Amino acid sequence: KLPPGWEKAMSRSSGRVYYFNHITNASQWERPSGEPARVRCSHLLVKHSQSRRPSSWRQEKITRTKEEALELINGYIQKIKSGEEDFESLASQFSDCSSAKARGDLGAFSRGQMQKPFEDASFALRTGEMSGPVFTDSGIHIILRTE
Ligand SMILES: OCc1cccc2c1OCCO2
Repeated sequence: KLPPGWEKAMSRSSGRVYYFNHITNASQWERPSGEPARVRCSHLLVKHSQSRRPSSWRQEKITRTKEEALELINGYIQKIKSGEEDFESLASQFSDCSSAKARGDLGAFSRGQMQKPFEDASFALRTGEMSGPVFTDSGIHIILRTE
């Protein structure tokens, strides 16, 4: 019926149907639209105390909990979706990945090079699409597929 990994859901607060993708954790009101050797993605990483390496250019010792990291991620997604902030701007300022210096761009990559949840979300995103919170051993990601 729907592209890879989409399902119908129902808003608890409005009662209006929406669509959820269980690979990217994206959610939207519209019915989803419509695989390549490679995709190009940017990301914004929020690390937490259980991250593989709980350290970053922003903080020598990352101590926030994983729940706290998810709330930060959720807040960034809200401002990106409202257009109050750009993905690139928030990634430059707040991504715990040193790709913050490149507005979060990771360049292009094939299957097998990234952590599997990141890879699966990246390849399930349509070009221009953004993920919801994506969990890996690094932390929690917002992923933007640029190519
Ligand atoms: O293009 C990606 C990139 C750009 C700049 C810095 C980076 C980085 O990847 C992770 C390591 O730090």
